[PDB]
Amino acid sequence: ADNGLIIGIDLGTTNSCVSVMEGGRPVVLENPEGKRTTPSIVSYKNNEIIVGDAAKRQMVTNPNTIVSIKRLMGTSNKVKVQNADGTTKELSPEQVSAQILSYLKDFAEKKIGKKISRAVITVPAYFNDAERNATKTAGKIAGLNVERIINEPTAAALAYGIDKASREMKVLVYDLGGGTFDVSLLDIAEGTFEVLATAGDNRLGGDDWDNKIIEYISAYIAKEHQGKNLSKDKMAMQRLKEAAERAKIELSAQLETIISLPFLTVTQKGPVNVELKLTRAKFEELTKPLLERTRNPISDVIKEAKIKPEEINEILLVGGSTRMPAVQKLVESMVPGKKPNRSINPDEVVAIGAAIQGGVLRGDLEHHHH
Repeated sequence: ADNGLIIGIDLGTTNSCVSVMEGGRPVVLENPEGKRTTPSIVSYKNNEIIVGDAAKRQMVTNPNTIVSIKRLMGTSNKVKVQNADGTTKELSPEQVSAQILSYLKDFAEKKIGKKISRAVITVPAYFNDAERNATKTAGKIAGLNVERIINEPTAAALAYGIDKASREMKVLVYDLGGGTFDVSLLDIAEGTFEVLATAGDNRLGGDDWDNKIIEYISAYIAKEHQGKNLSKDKMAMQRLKEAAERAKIELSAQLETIISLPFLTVTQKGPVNVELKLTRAKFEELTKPLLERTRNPISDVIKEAKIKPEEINEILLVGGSTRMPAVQKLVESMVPGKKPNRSINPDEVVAIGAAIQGGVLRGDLEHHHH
């Protein structure tokens, strides 16, 4: 019976984001640790479910941490967590996904100062009915009336206002997430979106670029400390993953970065301190195979849609890793003449679009001009 706000949620494989319309503009809401996105990670302890940044950090000590649950959505697969009494609890992807949604909902309410019971949740364009219905159910479990499930590339196009275009547009969306890569071709006409073709690689994402930096640091460690290998040291590995992420981010702004890992372990010889330079050129060399794998899905969607690349009017970049300068160059190489758009934060653009759709569903005509 609610006529209230409809939040927009990007429930990603790797990270999630929540946005809402406020005074005729979409606003991205920060979680309680001040972050505009939240890891799509849930961990389990006795009488306690931990979501987001904290669950990620506690991975070192908690083997009952569930990552990438989106990959199982729409399946009858279960995940297992081990209770302290030695018994096993089976969880559905819906139940785990609901914990993520519940967390987003809870902090959004505290931000907005209002109870929230309505959402738009985004999904990949290739999701079938089972996968869509699983997402709806996760929403229902979290106490959300899921007003609409919309496609992630469609949400991105909504954020850029492409539905308002004066002519029919074909739009390419290049979506490089944390663990998956997706390409979509949309046709937008008379205000409605049609997915013409999709392609991708579900085992290619930003994490893979990070992993090359982890490998690079690990090679250096072995070379400088007589073959020393920390692959089994979970806290060391967590710090290397964190260091790799930071390095990658800095190399999107600068031509070099310093990886700094004081006191990474202690051997019989003494503390191990890593201080290591990585150039953008070397980072690009190490990861060129990953980047080149993004080329083939673009050619595939163009082929499938039966268009010439000149028929693509507009390109959207989605996913934080699209900030890498080498990604921009690749995409430009494949769609000559066109600017890869990332002026809306690619980490946030899908949730923003979902929030816009929420305002539309609510018939909210409040504008910043009023």
